[PDB]
Amino acid sequence: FPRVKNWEVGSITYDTLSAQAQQDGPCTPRRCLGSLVFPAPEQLLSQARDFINQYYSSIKRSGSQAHEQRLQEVEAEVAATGTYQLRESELVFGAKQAWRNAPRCVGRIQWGKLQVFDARDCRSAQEMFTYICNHIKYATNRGNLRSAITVFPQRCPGRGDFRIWNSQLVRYAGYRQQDGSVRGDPANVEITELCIQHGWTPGNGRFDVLPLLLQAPDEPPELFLLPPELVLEVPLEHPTLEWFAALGLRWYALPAVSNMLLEIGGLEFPAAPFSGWYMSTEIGTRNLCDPHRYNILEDVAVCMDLDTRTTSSLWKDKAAVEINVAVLHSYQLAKVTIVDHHAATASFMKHLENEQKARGGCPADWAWIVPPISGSLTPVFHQEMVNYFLSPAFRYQPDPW
Amino acid sequence: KFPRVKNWEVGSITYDTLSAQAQQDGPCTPRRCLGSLVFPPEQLLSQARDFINQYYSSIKRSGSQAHEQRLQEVEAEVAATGTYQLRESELVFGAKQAWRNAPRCVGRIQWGKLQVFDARDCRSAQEMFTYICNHIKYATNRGNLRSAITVFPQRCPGRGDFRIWNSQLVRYAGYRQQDGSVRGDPANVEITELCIQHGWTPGNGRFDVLPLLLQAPDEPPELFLLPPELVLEVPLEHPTLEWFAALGLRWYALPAVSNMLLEIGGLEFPAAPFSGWYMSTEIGTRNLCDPHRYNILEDVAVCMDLDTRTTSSLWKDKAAVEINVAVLHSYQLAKVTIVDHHAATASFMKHLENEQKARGGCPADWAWIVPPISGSLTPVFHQEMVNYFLSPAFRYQPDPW
Ligand code: HEM
Ligand code: HEM
Ligand SMILES: Cc1cc(N)nc(CCc2cc(CCN3CCN(C)CC3)cc(F)c2F)c1
Ligand SMILES: Cc1cc(N)nc(CCc2cc(CCN3CCN(C)CC3)cc(F)c2F)c1
Ligand SMILES: C[C@H](O)[C@H](O)[C@H]1CNc2nc(N)[nH]c(=O)c2N1
Ligand SMILES: C[C@H](O)[C@H](O)[C@H]1CNc2nc(N)[nH]c(=O)c2N1
Ligand SMILES: [Cl-]
Ligand SMILES: [Cl-]
Ligand SMILES: [Gd]
Ligand SMILES: [Gd]
Ligand SMILES: [Gd]
Ligand SMILES: [Zn+2]
Repeated sequence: FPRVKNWEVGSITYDTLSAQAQQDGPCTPRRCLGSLVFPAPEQLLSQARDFINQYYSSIKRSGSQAHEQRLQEVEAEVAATGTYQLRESELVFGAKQAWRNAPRCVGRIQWGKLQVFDARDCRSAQEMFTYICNHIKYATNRGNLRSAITVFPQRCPGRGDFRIWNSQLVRYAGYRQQDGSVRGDPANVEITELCIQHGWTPGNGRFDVLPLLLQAPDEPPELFLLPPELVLEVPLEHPTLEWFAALGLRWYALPAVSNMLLEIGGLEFPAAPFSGWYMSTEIGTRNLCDPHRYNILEDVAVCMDLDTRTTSSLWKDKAAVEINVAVLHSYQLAKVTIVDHHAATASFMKHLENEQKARGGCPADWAWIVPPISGSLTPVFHQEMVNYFLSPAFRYQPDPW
Repeated sequence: KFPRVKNWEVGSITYDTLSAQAQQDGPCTPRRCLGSLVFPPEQLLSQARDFINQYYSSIKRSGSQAHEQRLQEVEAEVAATGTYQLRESELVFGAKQAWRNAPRCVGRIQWGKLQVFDARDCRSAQEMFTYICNHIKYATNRGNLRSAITVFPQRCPGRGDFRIWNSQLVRYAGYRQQDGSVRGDPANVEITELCIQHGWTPGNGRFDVLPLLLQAPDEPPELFLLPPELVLEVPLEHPTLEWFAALGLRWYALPAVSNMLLEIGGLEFPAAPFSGWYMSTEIGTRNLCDPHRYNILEDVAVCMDLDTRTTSSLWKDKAAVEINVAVLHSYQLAKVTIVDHHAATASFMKHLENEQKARGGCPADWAWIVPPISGSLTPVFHQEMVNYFLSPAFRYQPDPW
């Protein structure tokens, strides 16, 4: 059992939950690959069996009538159909567990508070679209954001997958330019080109909300424009730098990841978008300051009259902090839920403590948990962490194109 | 079997073929990543052989007369004595390689430029102190710092170790109070109480340079007052925050680590202090702003009239950046070599590309390479890295008590 130390406080725990880590990560005793971004009925049975065990442990019914009955039910379903179906309460529990198990999520103190929309009866991309609109509407909640997941039909033999081709429900277009540059968000050039290829009439702004490309089983993806009133946005301004507003910067309220695969008991839901609310660094540091994203850092620094010709002025660090301030101020001014990196890491520390008492540990990816600015100012920097894969889980999956 | 390594900023891909040589198993398994953890007879011949091979291949003299002949000499030396002595050029080579192989060192672009003082003819702490003093003065060089290592005699059975008890050659004292809390550096309370135990009279200050505890083999440690004119310190002032000087903050010029064991070709050097120059975040972010270190962050923010009542003002971030500005400014004004985290990480990327061409990869500990402020503002943040143990190496070792 790995000993885990907190270096700010000196406290020591042992991550006993790691001994249950099912699927294998990328590291070996020879070499650590922790920094990498991307790391048969009987086996379906044993995964299902383990998850059912988890579920019945959660409802304090381990080794009971209902429990063995369910185990029995699932085996007979797998023998008769090659798969099985989650009860609604198992689906809700499985989606919360997937979030709880997600090692790169710093927002996991909230894991128990997740609204699960069961769209497993979804019949078409049109119906998929309506479920998504209602997810966006519920989660956004006029800026008082609520965490939600909508679970579309599971992967099953004989039919294709439901897929949302967009990486998030709300994403800004990235248009390749006349001089090789990108207008808008360079992370989204690929999905943008797919949208245009699929009949979308592009804009040419920097913050053009993308249409959804929604794929029903064994179907070409179908284009759907999001009702503009469903997409809550936040114009960005800085509390004391009034020129900042003339940047014309915006971000959207709702972070809704739509390209990940939800795995529960060996069942796979390739389409199960989930949303919570932003941590400000995601927007202010990564989305706005990454050189390969909007890349506003130097322009903000020039505007702040910082000395950008020497690194030792820390012009980057100063301009980045003010961009993060602008994000936090703007979302608070718009009354859109947002959490700064200090509050978020502070709640994650309570999560680790809750999880140590609850499960004997907590799978966490230090490199993703530590925020991208002010790392060692947050308490997670000084927390050793054990990274491992537990199921139920959100998994990456290939792009359907 | 050759890890794909991606840079997520430019999109470039390398394969770390050097990882295949990893000797000492690290702490990670396919089951769980422990990458964020701080602290994870004739077998001497197999390491010696490989090291002698490294030396001669590095000088294009593999499979040659001197190579074959040196192989016999070490073979014969171990045969008669059970160990061997490094040739001067080999010791130089091994020290440079151990630095080059240090995965947590961001300044390895400098690995080729290292002054190696050979102290293998040493005995008694008085000789150690002279060697240490020659090192400090050469390394300090009136602020024009020069990388240097002093290699005291190797370990051999029966004979007690040469050990410097201090973690660094320059450390500030840490004093408990009528309330248990620490005056000075809480990182050195242990060695502060040990020096005090060995007949040192404590000061009253927050920046008392500790005395050295030098351990001759099988002899008890011996206190030594460092000559005050040999300990170059930098008073901390801020370029535009006039009141910063009045905080009385100081840091010393020379980061000289004196607790790590140098391993070269199977030989172990428990006393081998190495020094270079500071990266500004080491002082300004970790030493001054860690909560378990000088913990000055709030004091500076109060002086800046920042809103410490809400985390989302990012007062912590703003205060930290100005402390880092004051470190860089103060060292540059004192004309003491220092490097900001942008310059250091940029050079490290250059180092990675060099090592890719030279050796097919580079052991790098992502969590230690990425600086503790403005992580994603540096290129190393977006660079995937592979971490593994190569020899020769700097290794941690137990405290000699
Ligand atoms: C409610 C507030 C939430 C906060 C503050 C939050 C915070 C974060 C942050 C900052 C990341 C880093 C991702 C990146 O840098 O791209 C992340 C990742 C992640 N979050 Fe959370 N999140 C929240 C809600 C949720 C919800 C509701 C779910 C699932 C139901 C979830 C599941 C995940 C997963 C799977 C990742 C992994 C990212 C990846 O591997 O690409 N999060 N979260
Ligand atoms: C010349 C300028 C140098 C710079 C700018 C530099 C920078 C750094 C930094 C920032 C760290 C992080 C460690 C921490 O935060 O505690 C580090 C670690 C390290 N450095 Fe360098 N360093 C330099 C010279 C050297 C030299 C000359 C050697 C050996 C001959 C060396 C060997 C190491 C080792 C072994 C570590 C690992 C520290 C540990 O594991 O605790 N460095 N360096
Ligand atoms: C629900 C939620 C809350 C919140 N606060 N933020 C987010 C966005 C972060 C996020 C991003 C992703 C995409 C990951 N990238 C990695 C780099 N690769 C090149 C492209 C894909 C997946 C998430 F699962 C995820 F959560 C989501
Ligand atoms: C040569 C050089 C250049 C430079 N820029 N910085 C340094 C200091 C970094 C450094 C720090 C350490 C100690 C790290 N932890 C160990 C546990 N302890 C409780 C807290 C501090 C060991 C090094 F071997 C080492 F190198 C050295
Ligand atoms: C190479 C490195 O793994 C990559 O830049 C990671 C580092 N940590 C991260 N952490 C978060 N939260 N999000 C990210 O996208 C990344 N990117
Ligand atoms: C727990 C975590 O690994 C620990 O705080 C590490 C993180 N990264 C670090 N990086 C450097 N350069 N120095 C450190 O002391 C640490 N501490
Ligand atoms: Cl995002
Ligand atoms: Cl230090
Ligand atoms: Gd203003
Ligand atoms: Gd402009
Ligand atoms: Gd004042
Ligand atoms: Zn690992």
